[PDB]
Amino acid sequence: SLPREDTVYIGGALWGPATTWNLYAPQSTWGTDQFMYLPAFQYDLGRDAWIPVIAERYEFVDDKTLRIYIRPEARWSDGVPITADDFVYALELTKELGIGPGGGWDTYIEYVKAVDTKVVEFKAKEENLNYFQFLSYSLGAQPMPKHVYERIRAQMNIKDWINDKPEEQVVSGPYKLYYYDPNIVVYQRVDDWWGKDIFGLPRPKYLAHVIYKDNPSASLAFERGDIDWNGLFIPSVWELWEKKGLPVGTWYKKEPYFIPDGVGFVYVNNTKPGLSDPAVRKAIAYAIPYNEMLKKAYFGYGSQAHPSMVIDLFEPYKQYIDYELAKKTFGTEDGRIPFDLDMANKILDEAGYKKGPDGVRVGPDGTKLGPYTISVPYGWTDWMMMCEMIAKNLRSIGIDVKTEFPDFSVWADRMTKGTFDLIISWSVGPSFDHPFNIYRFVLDKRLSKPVGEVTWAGDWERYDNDEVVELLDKAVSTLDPEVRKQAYFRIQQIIYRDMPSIPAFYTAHWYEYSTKYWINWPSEDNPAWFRPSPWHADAWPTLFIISKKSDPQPVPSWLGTVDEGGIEIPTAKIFEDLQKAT
Ligand SMILES: OC[C@H]1O[C@@H](O[C@H]2[C@H](O)[C@@H](O)[C@H](O)O[C@@H]2CO)[C@H](O)[C@@H](O)[C@@H]1O
Repeated sequence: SLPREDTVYIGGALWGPATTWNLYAPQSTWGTDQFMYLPAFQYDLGRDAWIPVIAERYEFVDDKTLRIYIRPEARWSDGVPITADDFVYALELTKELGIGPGGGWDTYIEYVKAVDTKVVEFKAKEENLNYFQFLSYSLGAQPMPKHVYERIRAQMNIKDWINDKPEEQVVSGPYKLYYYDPNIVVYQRVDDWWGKDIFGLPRPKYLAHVIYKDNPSASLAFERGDIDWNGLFIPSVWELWEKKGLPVGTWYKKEPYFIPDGVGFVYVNNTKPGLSDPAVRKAIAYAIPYNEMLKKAYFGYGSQAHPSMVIDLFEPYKQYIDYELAKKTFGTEDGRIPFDLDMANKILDEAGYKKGPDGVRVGPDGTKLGPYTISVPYGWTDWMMMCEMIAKNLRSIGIDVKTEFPDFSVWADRMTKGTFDLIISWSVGPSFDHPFNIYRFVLDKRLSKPVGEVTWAGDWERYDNDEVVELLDKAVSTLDPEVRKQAYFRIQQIIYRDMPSIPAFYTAHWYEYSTKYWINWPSEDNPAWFRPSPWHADAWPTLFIISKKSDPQPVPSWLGTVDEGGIEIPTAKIFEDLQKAT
Protein backbone atom coordinates (compact mmCIF):
# COMPACT_ATOMS: atom_id res chain seq x y z
CA SER A 1 0.00 0.00 0.00
CA LEU A 2 3.08 2.18 -0.50
CA PRO A 3 3.02 5.32 -2.68
CA ARG A 4 4.62 4.13 -5.94
CA GLU A 5 6.21 7.43 -7.00
CA ASP A 6 7.88 7.79 -3.57
CA THR A 7 9.13 4.19 -3.38
CA VAL A 8 12.22 2.60 -4.89
CA TYR A 9 11.62 -1.13 -5.37
CA ILE A 10 14.78 -3.23 -5.20
CA GLY A 11 15.84 -6.68 -6.43
CA GLY A 12 18.86 -8.95 -6.12
CA ALA A 13 19.97 -7.76 -2.66
CA LEU A 14 17.79 -9.60 -0.14
CA TRP A 15 17.67 -13.37 -0.51
CA GLY A 16 15.90 -15.60 1.99
CA PRO A 17 14.03 -14.27 5.03
CA ALA A 18 14.67 -11.14 7.04
CA THR A 19 16.73 -12.11 10.09
CA THR A 20 17.76 -9.15 12.29
CA TRP A 21 18.79 -5.50 12.08
CA ASN A 22 21.67 -6.17 14.45
CA LEU A 23 25.22 -6.11 13.07
CA TYR A 24 26.44 -8.14 16.09
CA ALA A 25 23.99 -10.99 15.34
CA PRO A 26 25.20 -13.95 13.27
CA GLN A 27 22.98 -12.73 10.42
CA SER A 28 21.41 -9.36 9.66
CA THR A 29 19.10 -8.19 6.93
CA TRP A 30 20.15 -6.42 3.75
CA GLY A 31 19.82 -2.66 4.36
CA THR A 32 21.10 -2.72 7.96
CA ASP A 33 24.72 -1.87 7.24
CA GLN A 34 24.06 -0.13 3.90
CA PHE A 35 21.56 2.49 5.10
CA MET A 36 21.12 2.41 8.90
CA TYR A 37 24.67 2.74 10.27
CA LEU A 38 27.06 5.16 8.56
CA PRO A 39 30.86 5.51 8.97
CA ALA A 40 33.13 8.38 10.08
CA PHE A 41 34.38 8.70 6.49
CA GLN A 42 32.82 6.98 3.47
CA TYR A 43 35.39 5.76 0.94
CA ASP A 44 34.57 6.73 -2.64
CA LEU A 45 36.24 4.18 -4.95
CA GLY A 46 35.21 6.11 -8.10
CA ARG A 47 37.10 9.24 -7.04
CA ASP A 48 39.66 7.59 -4.70
CA ALA A 49 38.52 10.00 -2.03
CA TRP A 50 36.81 10.04 1.36
CA ILE A 51 33.50 11.70 2.24
CA PRO A 52 33.53 13.12 5.78
CA VAL A 53 30.18 11.74 6.97
CA ILE A 54 29.82 11.39 10.79
CA ALA A 55 33.32 12.90 10.94
CA GLU A 56 33.94 16.52 10.11
CA ARG A 57 37.73 16.32 9.93
CA TYR A 58 40.81 14.16 10.65
CA GLU A 59 44.21 15.26 11.96
CA PHE A 60 47.47 13.33 12.14
CA VAL A 61 49.16 14.27 15.42
CA ASP A 62 51.99 12.14 14.06
CA ASP A 63 52.20 9.29 11.51
CA LYS A 64 50.81 6.82 14.11
CA THR A 65 48.20 9.00 15.87
CA LEU A 66 44.98 10.05 14.18
CA ARG A 67 42.32 12.32 15.72
CA ILE A 68 38.82 12.27 14.26
CA TYR A 69 36.55 15.24 14.94
CA ILE A 70 32.88 14.21 14.99
CA ARG A 71 30.36 16.64 13.52
CA PRO A 72 28.35 18.51 16.15
CA GLU A 73 25.27 17.65 14.05
CA ALA A 74 25.94 13.89 14.16
CA ARG A 75 23.08 12.53 16.23
CA TRP A 76 21.30 9.20 16.62
CA SER A 77 17.70 9.08 15.39
CA ASP A 78 16.42 9.07 19.03
CA GLY A 79 18.09 12.46 19.60
CA VAL A 80 21.15 11.24 21.50
CA PRO A 81 24.40 12.76 20.14
CA ILE A 82 26.85 10.51 18.31
CA THR A 83 29.93 10.73 20.53
CA ALA A 84 33.46 9.37 20.70
CA ASP A 85 32.17 6.81 23.25
CA ASP A 86 30.07 5.28 20.45
CA PHE A 87 33.21 4.71 18.33
CA VAL A 88 35.12 3.17 21.24
CA TYR A 89 32.12 1.01 22.21
CA ALA A 90 31.48 -0.39 18.72
CA LEU A 91 35.05 -1.61 18.32
CA GLU A 92 35.44 -2.91 21.88
CA LEU A 93 32.16 -4.83 21.51
CA THR A 94 33.36 -6.36 18.22
CA LYS A 95 36.57 -7.47 19.97
CA GLU A 96 34.64 -8.89 22.95
CA LEU A 97 31.91 -10.72 20.98
CA GLY A 98 34.23 -11.90 18.18
CA ILE A 99 31.80 -10.53 15.58
CA GLY A 100 30.54 -7.11 14.38
CA PRO A 101 31.71 -3.98 12.53
CA GLY A 102 35.48 -3.39 12.32
CA GLY A 103 36.59 -6.99 12.83
CA GLY A 104 40.35 -7.24 13.27
CA TRP A 105 40.93 -3.60 14.29
CA ASP A 106 42.80 -4.63 17.46
CA THR A 107 45.53 -6.35 15.39
CA TYR A 108 46.72 -3.05 13.86
CA ILE A 109 45.27 -0.47 16.29
CA GLU A 110 46.91 -0.01 19.70
CA TYR A 111 43.97 1.94 21.12
CA VAL A 112 40.78 3.77 20.30
CA LYS A 113 40.09 6.51 22.87
CA ALA A 114 37.39 9.12 23.49
CA VAL A 115 39.66 12.10 24.16
CA ASP A 116 36.64 14.44 24.21
CA THR A 117 32.88 14.10 23.66
CA LYS A 118 33.24 14.79 19.91
CA VAL A 119 36.90 13.70 19.42
CA VAL A 120 38.10 10.10 18.97
CA GLU A 121 41.81 9.19 18.78
CA PHE A 122 43.23 6.08 17.08
CA LYS A 123 46.80 4.93 17.69
CA ALA A 124 48.54 2.53 15.30
CA LYS A 125 50.35 -0.53 16.67
CA GLU A 126 54.08 -0.03 16.01
CA GLU A 127 55.17 -3.68 16.43
CA ASN A 128 53.39 -4.55 13.18
CA LEU A 129 52.85 -1.01 11.89
CA ASN A 130 50.50 -1.12 8.93
CA TYR A 131 49.53 2.27 7.51
CA PHE A 132 46.76 0.92 5.25
CA GLN A 133 44.98 -0.85 8.11
CA PHE A 134 45.57 2.11 10.44
CA LEU A 135 43.76 4.36 7.95
CA SER A 136 41.10 1.75 7.08
CA TYR A 137 40.00 1.05 10.64
CA SER A 138 40.20 4.68 11.79
CA LEU A 139 38.76 6.63 8.85
CA GLY A 140 36.18 3.90 8.14
CA ALA A 141 35.15 3.44 11.80
CA GLN A 142 31.43 2.88 12.27
CA PRO A 143 30.06 4.02 15.61
CA MET A 144 27.24 2.05 17.24
CA PRO A 145 24.80 3.40 19.84
CA LYS A 146 26.37 2.58 23.22
CA HIS A 147 23.25 3.68 25.13
CA VAL A 148 21.14 1.23 23.09
CA TYR A 149 23.46 -1.78 23.25
CA GLU A 150 24.09 -1.46 27.00
CA ARG A 151 20.31 -1.53 27.59
CA ILE A 152 20.06 -4.67 25.41
CA ARG A 153 23.01 -6.35 27.15
CA ALA A 154 21.23 -5.90 30.51
CA GLN A 155 18.14 -7.75 29.17
CA MET A 156 19.64 -10.48 27.00
CA ASN A 157 22.49 -11.82 24.86
CA ILE A 158 23.24 -9.11 22.28
CA LYS A 159 23.62 -11.89 19.67
CA ASP A 160 19.91 -12.82 20.10
CA TRP A 161 18.59 -9.26 19.72
CA ILE A 162 16.52 -8.72 16.55
CA ASN A 163 16.23 -4.90 16.68
CA ASP A 164 12.95 -5.15 14.72
CA LYS A 165 10.82 -2.40 16.32
CA PRO A 166 10.60 0.48 13.78
CA GLU A 167 9.75 3.26 16.28
CA GLU A 168 12.53 2.18 18.64
CA GLN A 169 15.27 1.58 16.02
CA VAL A 170 18.18 3.92 16.72
CA VAL A 171 20.10 4.71 13.54
CA SER A 172 22.77 7.08 12.23
CA GLY A 173 21.72 6.71 8.58
CA PRO A 174 18.83 8.37 6.70
CA TYR A 175 16.63 5.20 6.75
CA LYS A 176 15.21 2.78 9.27
CA LEU A 177 12.94 -0.26 9.15
CA TYR A 178 9.27 0.47 8.34
CA TYR A 179 7.69 -2.95 7.76
CA TYR A 180 8.54 -6.57 7.01
CA ASP A 181 6.93 -9.98 6.58
CA PRO A 182 7.93 -13.27 4.90
CA ASN A 183 7.61 -11.62 1.45
CA ILE A 184 9.02 -8.08 1.80
CA VAL A 185 11.32 -5.74 3.73
CA VAL A 186 10.57 -1.99 3.62
CA TYR A 187 12.66 0.94 4.91
CA GLN A 188 11.38 4.49 5.43
CA ARG A 189 13.35 7.71 5.28
CA VAL A 190 14.15 9.53 8.52
CA ASP A 191 12.88 13.01 7.55
CA ASP A 192 14.54 14.78 10.50
CA TRP A 193 17.84 13.00 9.72
CA TRP A 194 20.80 14.75 11.38
CA GLY A 195 22.65 15.10 8.06
CA LYS A 196 19.92 17.03 6.23
CA ASP A 197 21.69 20.47 6.28
CA ILE A 198 25.02 18.99 5.15
CA PHE A 199 24.06 16.21 2.71
CA GLY A 200 20.40 16.95 1.95
CA LEU A 201 17.87 14.13 2.13
CA PRO A 202 17.81 11.00 0.00
CA ARG A 203 15.02 11.33 -2.57
CA PRO A 204 13.02 8.10 -1.97
CA LYS A 205 10.65 8.06 1.01
CA TYR A 206 10.54 4.24 0.92
CA LEU A 207 12.93 1.46 -0.09
CA ALA A 208 11.03 -1.80 -0.63
CA HIS A 209 12.48 -5.23 -1.42
CA VAL A 210 10.07 -8.02 -2.29
CA ILE A 211 11.68 -11.39 -1.51
CA TYR A 212 11.93 -13.38 -4.75
CA LYS A 213 12.76 -17.10 -4.63
CA ASP A 214 15.12 -17.07 -7.63
CA ASN A 215 16.64 -15.06 -10.47
CA PRO A 216 13.90 -15.87 -13.01
CA SER A 217 11.12 -14.54 -10.72
CA ALA A 218 13.07 -11.37 -9.88
CA SER A 219 13.77 -10.91 -13.61
CA LEU A 220 10.06 -11.20 -14.46
CA ALA A 221 9.29 -8.49 -11.88
CA PHE A 222 12.01 -6.24 -13.36
CA GLU A 223 10.55 -6.67 -16.87
CA ARG A 224 7.07 -5.73 -15.59
CA GLY A 225 8.37 -2.43 -14.16
CA ASP A 226 8.10 -3.58 -10.52
CA ILE A 227 11.83 -3.16 -9.66
CA ASP A 228 13.58 0.23 -9.97
CA TRP A 229 17.00 -0.63 -8.55
CA ASN A 230 18.28 -4.12 -9.32
CA GLY A 231 21.42 -6.06 -8.37
CA LEU A 232 20.63 -9.22 -10.29
CA PHE A 233 22.32 -11.64 -12.63
CA ILE A 234 20.22 -11.37 -15.81
CA PRO A 235 20.84 -13.54 -18.91
CA SER A 236 21.05 -11.56 -22.18
CA VAL A 237 20.52 -8.31 -20.27
CA TRP A 238 20.88 -6.06 -23.36
CA GLU A 239 17.63 -7.47 -24.81
CA LEU A 240 15.59 -5.73 -22.10
CA TRP A 241 16.10 -2.39 -23.89
CA GLU A 242 17.19 -3.52 -27.40
CA LYS A 243 14.41 -6.03 -28.12
CA LYS A 244 11.75 -5.50 -25.45
CA GLY A 245 12.07 -1.68 -25.54
CA LEU A 246 11.79 -1.38 -21.74
CA PRO A 247 12.94 1.78 -19.91
CA VAL A 248 15.89 -0.08 -18.37
CA GLY A 249 19.67 0.44 -18.28
CA THR A 250 23.01 -0.76 -16.95
CA TRP A 251 26.32 1.02 -16.24
CA TYR A 252 27.62 0.15 -19.72
CA LYS A 253 25.27 0.20 -22.72
CA LYS A 254 27.57 -2.30 -24.48
CA GLU A 255 29.50 -5.34 -23.24
CA PRO A 256 30.53 -6.19 -20.57
CA TYR A 257 27.50 -4.17 -19.25
CA PHE A 258 28.75 -4.29 -15.65
CA ILE A 259 31.70 -2.75 -13.84
CA PRO A 260 33.76 -5.21 -11.74
CA ASP A 261 32.88 -5.86 -8.11
CA GLY A 262 35.67 -8.11 -6.89
CA VAL A 263 37.05 -11.62 -7.07
CA GLY A 264 34.85 -14.72 -6.98
CA PHE A 265 36.56 -17.76 -5.46
CA VAL A 266 36.07 -21.46 -5.35
CA TYR A 267 36.70 -21.69 -1.60
CA VAL A 268 37.93 -25.08 -0.43
CA ASN A 269 37.67 -25.81 3.31
CA ASN A 270 41.23 -26.46 4.54
CA THR A 271 39.99 -28.28 7.68
CA LYS A 272 38.32 -31.23 5.90
CA PRO A 273 40.27 -34.45 5.31
CA GLY A 274 41.45 -34.58 1.69
CA LEU A 275 40.67 -30.90 1.07
CA SER A 276 43.44 -30.14 3.61
CA ASP A 277 46.06 -31.37 1.08
CA PRO A 278 47.49 -28.56 -1.14
CA ALA A 279 47.83 -31.13 -3.97
CA VAL A 280 44.07 -31.72 -3.94
CA ARG A 281 43.37 -27.95 -3.95
CA LYS A 282 45.82 -27.51 -6.87
CA ALA A 283 44.11 -30.32 -8.80
CA ILE A 284 40.74 -28.59 -8.22
CA ALA A 285 42.21 -25.36 -9.65
CA TYR A 286 43.12 -27.13 -12.92
CA ALA A 287 39.70 -28.83 -13.18
CA ILE A 288 37.58 -25.64 -13.16
CA PRO A 289 36.34 -25.03 -16.73
CA TYR A 290 37.01 -21.28 -16.57
CA ASN A 291 36.24 -20.28 -20.15
CA GLU A 292 33.24 -22.54 -20.73
CA MET A 293 31.51 -21.70 -17.46
CA LEU A 294 32.12 -17.95 -17.83
CA LYS A 295 30.52 -18.03 -21.30
CA LYS A 296 27.56 -20.36 -20.63
CA ALA A 297 26.92 -19.65 -16.95
CA TYR A 298 28.16 -16.04 -16.65
CA PHE A 299 27.28 -14.66 -20.13
CA GLY A 300 30.73 -13.06 -20.45
CA TYR A 301 29.86 -10.54 -17.69
CA GLY A 302 33.25 -11.21 -16.07
CA SER A 303 36.54 -12.86 -16.99
CA GLN A 304 38.89 -15.35 -15.35
CA ALA A 305 40.74 -14.09 -12.28
CA HIS A 306 44.53 -13.98 -12.08
CA PRO A 307 45.73 -16.55 -9.49
CA SER A 308 47.74 -13.82 -7.70
CA MET A 309 44.34 -12.45 -6.49
CA VAL A 310 45.26 -9.07 -7.98
CA ILE A 311 42.54 -7.51 -10.13
CA ASP A 312 44.49 -6.94 -13.36
CA LEU A 313 41.47 -5.31 -15.02
CA PHE A 314 43.09 -2.07 -13.80
CA GLU A 315 46.50 -1.15 -15.25
CA PRO A 316 47.83 0.44 -12.02
CA TYR A 317 47.40 -2.90 -10.18
CA LYS A 318 49.56 -4.87 -12.67
CA GLN A 319 52.75 -3.69 -10.88
CA TYR A 320 51.74 -5.84 -7.88
CA ILE A 321 51.71 -9.09 -9.91
CA ASP A 322 54.87 -11.17 -10.29
CA TYR A 323 54.01 -12.18 -13.85
CA GLU A 324 57.26 -14.14 -14.31
CA LEU A 325 56.40 -16.32 -11.30
CA ALA A 326 52.86 -16.94 -12.56
CA LYS A 327 54.07 -17.72 -16.12
CA LYS A 328 56.73 -20.08 -14.74
CA THR A 329 54.22 -21.83 -12.47
CA PHE A 330 51.22 -22.21 -14.79
CA GLY A 331 52.76 -22.15 -18.30
CA THR A 332 50.34 -19.60 -19.76
CA GLU A 333 51.09 -16.22 -21.36
CA ASP A 334 49.79 -14.18 -18.39
CA GLY A 335 50.11 -16.86 -15.69
CA ARG A 336 46.40 -17.66 -15.42
CA ILE A 337 45.65 -21.24 -14.47
CA PRO A 338 44.67 -23.30 -17.51
CA PHE A 339 41.70 -25.65 -17.52
CA ASP A 340 43.56 -28.96 -17.93
CA LEU A 341 42.19 -32.26 -16.63
CA ASP A 342 45.37 -34.13 -17.66
CA MET A 343 47.30 -31.84 -15.29
CA ALA A 344 44.66 -32.24 -12.55
CA ASN A 345 44.91 -36.05 -12.77
CA LYS A 346 48.72 -35.87 -12.87
CA ILE A 347 48.79 -33.80 -9.66
CA LEU A 348 46.58 -36.36 -7.90
CA ASP A 349 48.60 -39.32 -9.31
CA GLU A 350 51.90 -37.81 -8.16
CA ALA A 351 50.43 -37.13 -4.69
CA GLY A 352 49.63 -40.86 -4.32
CA TYR A 353 45.85 -40.68 -4.81
CA LYS A 354 44.61 -43.92 -6.41
CA LYS A 355 41.08 -44.48 -7.72
CA GLY A 356 39.21 -47.28 -5.93
CA PRO A 357 36.54 -49.55 -7.44
CA ASP A 358 33.88 -46.78 -7.33
CA GLY A 359 36.24 -44.39 -9.20
CA VAL A 360 36.86 -42.15 -6.18
CA ARG A 361 40.44 -41.38 -5.19
CA VAL A 362 41.98 -42.63 -1.95
CA GLY A 363 45.16 -41.08 -0.60
CA PRO A 364 48.26 -42.86 0.66
CA ASP A 365 46.92 -42.47 4.25
CA GLY A 366 44.06 -43.57 2.84
CA THR A 367 41.75 -40.64 3.15
CA LYS A 368 38.96 -40.91 0.54
CA LEU A 369 38.36 -37.77 -1.55
CA GLY A 370 34.66 -37.59 -0.78
CA PRO A 371 31.83 -37.32 -0.29
CA TYR A 372 31.88 -33.53 -0.61
CA THR A 373 29.38 -30.83 -1.56
CA ILE A 374 29.82 -27.65 -3.56
CA SER A 375 27.21 -25.09 -2.57
CA VAL A 376 25.81 -21.65 -3.42
CA PRO A 377 22.44 -20.10 -2.55
CA TYR A 378 19.32 -21.49 -4.23
CA GLY A 379 18.14 -19.15 -7.00
CA TRP A 380 21.61 -17.77 -7.82
CA THR A 381 21.28 -19.46 -11.18
CA ASP A 382 24.62 -18.37 -12.67
CA TRP A 383 26.64 -19.67 -9.71
CA MET A 384 24.48 -22.84 -9.55
CA MET A 385 25.40 -23.62 -13.15
CA MET A 386 29.10 -22.98 -12.46
CA CYS A 387 28.88 -25.37 -9.49
CA GLU A 388 27.35 -28.11 -11.69
CA MET A 389 30.08 -27.73 -14.30
CA ILE A 390 32.84 -27.72 -11.67
CA ALA A 391 31.37 -30.69 -9.75
CA LYS A 392 31.13 -32.84 -12.91
CA ASN A 393 34.82 -32.18 -13.73
CA LEU A 394 35.84 -32.98 -10.16
CA ARG A 395 33.88 -36.25 -10.27
CA SER A 396 35.71 -37.06 -13.54
CA ILE A 397 39.11 -36.88 -11.82
CA GLY A 398 37.91 -38.96 -8.82
CA ILE A 399 36.85 -36.27 -6.33
CA ASP A 400 33.30 -37.12 -5.24
CA VAL A 401 31.61 -33.70 -5.30
CA LYS A 402 27.85 -33.08 -5.67
CA THR A 403 26.00 -29.76 -5.75
CA GLU A 404 23.70 -28.59 -2.97
CA PHE A 405 21.73 -25.32 -3.11
CA PRO A 406 20.05 -24.44 0.19
CA ASP A 407 18.32 -21.16 1.05
CA PHE A 408 20.68 -18.20 1.33
CA SER A 409 20.45 -18.11 5.15
CA VAL A 410 21.56 -21.76 5.43
CA TRP A 411 24.33 -21.31 2.87
CA ALA A 412 25.59 -18.22 4.71
CA ASP A 413 25.55 -20.11 8.04
CA ARG A 414 27.68 -22.92 6.56
CA MET A 415 30.11 -20.52 4.87
CA THR A 416 30.65 -18.25 7.85
CA LYS A 417 30.89 -21.19 10.31
CA GLY A 418 33.25 -23.10 7.99
CA THR A 419 31.15 -26.28 7.87
CA PHE A 420 31.11 -26.25 4.03
CA ASP A 421 33.38 -28.38 1.79
CA LEU A 422 33.46 -26.25 -1.36
CA ILE A 423 31.54 -23.08 -2.21
CA ILE A 424 31.69 -20.22 -4.64
CA SER A 425 31.74 -16.89 -2.83
CA TRP A 426 33.03 -13.32 -2.99
CA SER A 427 36.07 -11.68 -1.38
CA VAL A 428 37.00 -7.99 -1.79
CA GLY A 429 37.27 -5.51 -4.65
CA PRO A 430 39.31 -2.65 -6.01
CA SER A 431 40.32 -0.25 -3.23
CA PHE A 432 43.07 2.15 -2.13
CA ASP A 433 44.79 -0.75 -0.32
CA HIS A 434 44.44 -3.40 -3.07
CA PRO A 435 45.86 -6.10 -3.16
CA PHE A 436 46.66 -5.94 0.57
CA ASN A 437 42.88 -6.02 1.14
CA ILE A 438 42.37 -9.39 -0.61
CA TYR A 439 45.36 -11.09 1.06
CA ARG A 440 44.09 -9.85 4.42
CA PHE A 441 40.51 -11.01 3.72
CA VAL A 442 41.28 -14.40 2.17
CA LEU A 443 44.57 -15.57 3.74
CA ASP A 444 44.74 -14.16 7.28
CA LYS A 445 44.08 -16.69 10.04
CA ARG A 446 43.56 -13.81 12.52
CA LEU A 447 40.24 -12.94 10.81
CA SER A 448 39.01 -16.54 10.83
CA LYS A 449 37.16 -18.28 13.64
CA PRO A 450 36.94 -21.93 14.70
CA VAL A 451 34.66 -24.14 12.64
CA GLY A 452 31.21 -23.75 14.24
CA GLU A 453 31.74 -20.03 14.95
CA VAL A 454 30.67 -17.24 12.58
CA THR A 455 33.19 -15.08 10.73
CA TRP A 456 32.18 -12.41 8.23
CA ALA A 457 35.67 -10.86 8.66
CA GLY A 458 37.64 -13.26 6.44
CA ASP A 459 39.34 -16.59 5.81
CA TRP A 460 36.15 -18.64 5.54
CA GLU A 461 38.24 -21.59 4.33
CA ARG A 462 40.22 -21.67 7.62
CA TYR A 463 43.61 -21.40 5.88
CA ASP A 464 46.35 -21.23 8.51
CA ASN A 465 49.78 -19.80 7.64
CA ASP A 466 52.10 -17.84 9.92
CA GLU A 467 54.40 -16.55 7.18
CA VAL A 468 51.43 -14.80 5.54
CA VAL A 469 50.76 -13.09 8.90
CA GLU A 470 54.42 -11.95 9.05
CA LEU A 471 54.24 -10.65 5.47
CA LEU A 472 50.97 -8.77 6.10
CA ASP A 473 52.56 -7.22 9.22
CA LYS A 474 55.57 -5.94 7.23
CA ALA A 475 53.97 -5.05 3.86
CA VAL A 476 52.99 -1.50 4.89
CA SER A 477 55.32 -0.72 7.80
CA THR A 478 56.65 1.97 5.47
CA LEU A 479 55.08 3.68 2.45
CA ASP A 480 57.99 2.59 0.20
CA PRO A 481 56.04 0.83 -2.59
CA GLU A 482 58.90 -1.66 -3.12
CA VAL A 483 58.51 -3.16 0.38
CA ARG A 484 54.80 -3.72 -0.29
CA LYS A 485 55.51 -5.19 -3.72
CA GLN A 486 58.05 -7.72 -2.42
CA ALA A 487 55.60 -8.80 0.33
CA TYR A 488 52.91 -9.30 -2.33
CA PHE A 489 55.34 -11.24 -4.53
CA ARG A 490 56.19 -13.64 -1.67
CA ILE A 491 52.50 -14.07 -0.79
CA GLN A 492 51.95 -15.06 -4.43
CA GLN A 493 54.65 -17.78 -4.12
CA ILE A 494 52.77 -19.05 -1.04
CA ILE A 495 49.37 -18.95 -2.84
CA TYR A 496 50.69 -21.10 -5.71
CA ARG A 497 52.38 -23.53 -3.28
CA ASP A 498 49.37 -23.92 -0.98
CA MET A 499 46.35 -23.06 -3.18
CA PRO A 500 44.51 -21.90 -0.01
CA SER A 501 41.45 -21.35 -2.18
CA ILE A 502 41.05 -20.67 -5.90
CA PRO A 503 40.57 -17.20 -7.44
CA ALA A 504 38.24 -18.03 -10.31
CA PHE A 505 36.57 -14.99 -11.93
CA TYR A 506 36.09 -11.23 -11.54
CA THR A 507 32.59 -10.84 -10.16
CA ALA A 508 30.14 -8.45 -11.80
CA HIS A 509 28.89 -5.43 -9.85
CA TRP A 510 25.30 -6.38 -10.70
CA TYR A 511 23.43 -3.15 -11.34
CA GLU A 512 20.36 -2.44 -13.45
CA TYR A 513 17.81 0.36 -13.19
CA SER A 514 14.38 1.38 -14.46
CA THR A 515 13.76 5.02 -15.46
CA LYS A 516 9.96 4.78 -15.12
CA TYR A 517 9.75 6.48 -11.71
CA TRP A 518 13.37 7.36 -10.85
CA ILE A 519 15.94 9.15 -13.02
CA ASN A 520 19.63 10.18 -12.98
CA TRP A 521 20.88 6.71 -12.12
CA PRO A 522 24.66 6.50 -12.07
CA SER A 523 26.08 5.06 -15.32
CA GLU A 524 28.94 5.46 -17.83
CA ASP A 525 27.18 8.65 -19.02
CA ASN A 526 26.50 9.88 -15.44
CA PRO A 527 29.44 8.45 -13.42
CA ALA A 528 28.39 10.17 -10.17
CA TRP A 529 28.95 7.14 -7.89
CA PHE A 530 31.01 4.05 -8.76
CA ARG A 531 29.42 1.57 -6.27
CA PRO A 532 25.71 1.88 -7.16
CA SER A 533 24.71 -1.81 -6.72
CA PRO A 534 21.91 -2.01 -4.11
CA TRP A 535 23.69 -4.79 -2.17
CA HIS A 536 27.07 -3.07 -2.08
CA ALA A 537 28.36 -1.93 1.33
CA ASP A 538 28.95 1.51 -0.15
CA ALA A 539 25.66 1.92 -2.11
CA TRP A 540 24.07 4.73 -0.10
CA PRO A 541 25.09 7.87 -2.07
CA THR A 542 23.09 6.48 -5.02
CA LEU A 543 19.89 7.46 -3.17
CA PHE A 544 21.03 11.09 -2.92
CA ILE A 545 21.89 11.20 -6.64
CA ILE A 546 18.63 9.89 -8.17
CA SER A 547 15.48 12.05 -8.50
CA LYS A 548 11.75 11.41 -8.91
CA LYS A 549 10.94 11.66 -12.64
CA SER A 550 8.28 14.26 -11.75
CA ASP A 551 10.61 16.24 -9.43
CA PRO A 552 14.17 16.38 -10.87
CA GLN A 553 16.84 17.77 -8.51
CA PRO A 554 20.46 18.79 -9.11
CA VAL A 555 23.48 16.67 -8.22
CA PRO A 556 24.25 16.87 -4.49
CA SER A 557 26.71 19.76 -4.12
CA TRP A 558 28.85 17.86 -1.59
CA LEU A 559 29.83 15.24 -4.21
CA GLY A 560 33.32 15.56 -5.68
CA THR A 561 36.76 16.24 -4.28
CA VAL A 562 37.55 19.53 -2.53
CA ASP A 563 39.37 20.78 -5.66
CA GLU A 564 36.34 19.81 -7.80
CA GLY A 565 33.95 21.74 -5.50
CA GLY A 566 32.65 19.05 -3.14
CA ILE A 567 33.78 17.92 0.31
CA GLU A 568 35.66 14.72 -0.54
CA ILE A 569 39.29 14.34 0.53
CA PRO A 570 41.58 12.54 -1.96
CA THR A 571 43.44 9.50 -0.64
CA ALA A 572 46.69 11.14 -1.87
CA LYS A 573 46.00 14.13 0.44
CA ILE A 574 45.53 11.81 3.43
CA PHE A 575 48.90 10.13 2.72
CA GLU A 576 50.46 13.56 2.13
CA ASP A 577 49.25 14.57 5.62
CA LEU A 578 50.50 11.28 7.12
CA GLN A 579 54.03 11.66 5.71
CA LYS A 580 54.15 15.34 6.74
CA ALA A 581 53.30 14.33 10.34
CA THR A 582 56.20 11.82 10.52
O1 LIG B 1 26.11 -13.84 -9.28
C1 LIG B 1 25.62 -14.53 -8.13
C2 LIG B 1 24.35 -13.85 -7.61
O2 LIG B 1 24.72 -12.58 -7.06
C3 LIG B 1 23.65 -11.94 -6.36
O3 LIG B 1 24.18 -10.74 -5.79
C4 LIG B 1 25.04 -10.97 -4.67
C5 LIG B 1 26.49 -10.57 -4.97
O4 LIG B 1 27.02 -11.30 -6.08
C6 LIG B 1 27.35 -10.78 -3.71
O5 LIG B 1 28.71 -10.38 -3.91
C7 LIG B 1 26.75 -9.98 -2.57
O6 LIG B 1 27.51 -10.16 -1.36
O7 LIG B 1 25.43 -10.46 -2.35
C8 LIG B 1 24.57 -10.18 -3.46
C9 LIG B 1 23.15 -10.48 -3.03
O8 LIG B 1 22.87 -9.61 -1.92
C10 LIG B 1 22.51 -11.63 -7.30
O9 LIG B 1 21.38 -11.13 -6.58
C11 LIG B 1 22.06 -12.88 -8.04
O10 LIG B 1 21.14 -12.51 -9.07
C12 LIG B 1 23.25 -13.64 -8.65
O11 LIG B 1 22.78 -14.91 -9.15
